Amino acid sequence: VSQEEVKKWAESLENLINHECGLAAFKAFLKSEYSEENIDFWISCEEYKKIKSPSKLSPKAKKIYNEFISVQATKEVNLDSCTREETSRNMLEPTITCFDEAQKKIFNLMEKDSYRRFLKSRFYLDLTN
Repeated sequence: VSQEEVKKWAESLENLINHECGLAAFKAFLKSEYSEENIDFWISCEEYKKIKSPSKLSPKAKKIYNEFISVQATKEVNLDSCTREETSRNMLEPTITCFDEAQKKIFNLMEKDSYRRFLKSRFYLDLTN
């Protein structure tokens, strides 16, 4: 990783997740905190963010909601107690902003802890000696 990209990681979460090595390092970092379900959820959210037809969001929303947001889901995603209800409420009116609120929490979740850890992580320090 060039010194130019690591500095960007300190300027915005998107740079860290938008870099080929940041993704690999970020995905590996999630494994350290076992938060890899978040990137899988992010990938599902991206597909959700690309579908602009509210008639197609319902089908996948229930599958994603039932899989990642079901309280009995084996790999529940770490989110606040109110965000999960919001996705369930989107069932009545599925919109493109239904998973945006959850995606925002994933960004804030890793940005609040992963970023601070990334700057102090051994991989980052190795890249930033």
